[PDB]
Amino acid sequence: MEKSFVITDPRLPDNPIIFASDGFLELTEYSREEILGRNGRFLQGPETDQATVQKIQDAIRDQREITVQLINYTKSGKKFWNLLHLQPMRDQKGELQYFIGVQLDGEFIPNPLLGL
Ligand SMILES: Cc1cc2nc3c(=O)[nH]c(=O)nc-3n(C[C@H](O)[C@H](O)[C@H](O)COP(=O)(O)O)c2cc1C
Ligand SMILES: [Cl-]
Ligand SMILES: [Co+2]
Ligand SMILES: [Mg+2]
Repeated sequence: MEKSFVITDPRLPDNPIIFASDGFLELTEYSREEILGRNGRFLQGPETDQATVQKIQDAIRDQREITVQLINYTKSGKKFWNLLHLQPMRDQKGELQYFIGVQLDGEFIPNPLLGL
């Protein structure tokens, strides 16, 4: 598929998605009109490890890059493992301007090892 990614605007409330790539539409099954303006957490669901979600929340707070592997769900409810790479984007003034999150679909690290 084409690269899956979204770009959020942390200068707006709760880091809304302001751009979603064609690859993200394909991976997630959502239309661009269903995605724009919401927070990336909408892909989570019952099996998502809340401890991983907290690591993401702390990375966003600290404006630090992180990679995690977590369960996400397509529009039709299909589970997928998401190796999610989040990167803060700063402008030439040193100010946070975006986050970008790149999704790679696959159980890259086996779940028995992820669990620790
Ligand atoms: C650019 C960007 C992309 C994100 N993409 C995803 C994603 O693909 N899947 C997901 O589960 N969370 C994704 N998130 C994480 C959530 O948006 C959120 O930061 C996380 O769930 C932690 O915050 P919370 O505890 O308030 O939900 C993304 C966040 C950012 C900033
Ligand atoms: Cl966020
Ligand atoms: Co591809
Ligand atoms: Mg939550």
